[PDB]
Amino acid sequence: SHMCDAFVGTWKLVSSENFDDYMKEVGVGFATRKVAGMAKPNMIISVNGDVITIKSESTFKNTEISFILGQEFDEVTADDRKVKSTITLDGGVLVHVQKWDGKSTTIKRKREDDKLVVECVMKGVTSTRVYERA
Ligand SMILES: O=C(O)CCn1nnc(-c2cc(Cl)cc(Cl)c2)n1
Repeated sequence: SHMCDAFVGTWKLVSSENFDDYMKEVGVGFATRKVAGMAKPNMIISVNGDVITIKSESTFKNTEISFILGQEFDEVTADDRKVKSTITLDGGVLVHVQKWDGKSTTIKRKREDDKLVVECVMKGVTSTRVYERA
């Protein structure tokens, strides 16, 4: 109850740093990187009971995940990886781990001031994506 209150809402991407390099490290191909990197998605976060839903709506590829914290699920990513995901809350940060093909990437979502800051890590490469309220 009230676990993700400050995440709930509709958010719009306003800045990105190092996302191309993050995608390269993940293994995303050229054409997907170029088109995906243009997108300015809206991220829509909602909670109903124990179920959290995160939607991403963009000109590249709409996605939607629903999950319970700590409970692994199947996810098809925007770049079409078939991953096994687990999302937990760690000290007020949503921590999303994706596993596929013996690889792993972690996406952290945090509230900072009036922004939602998304940090994506693959090995030594980090990308920071900043969202504001839509
Ligand atoms: O939500 C955000 O801004 C960042 C979290 N995030 N959402 N989508 C992706 C993504 C998309 C593509 Cl096409 C490739 C790869 Cl490796 C990751 N990462």
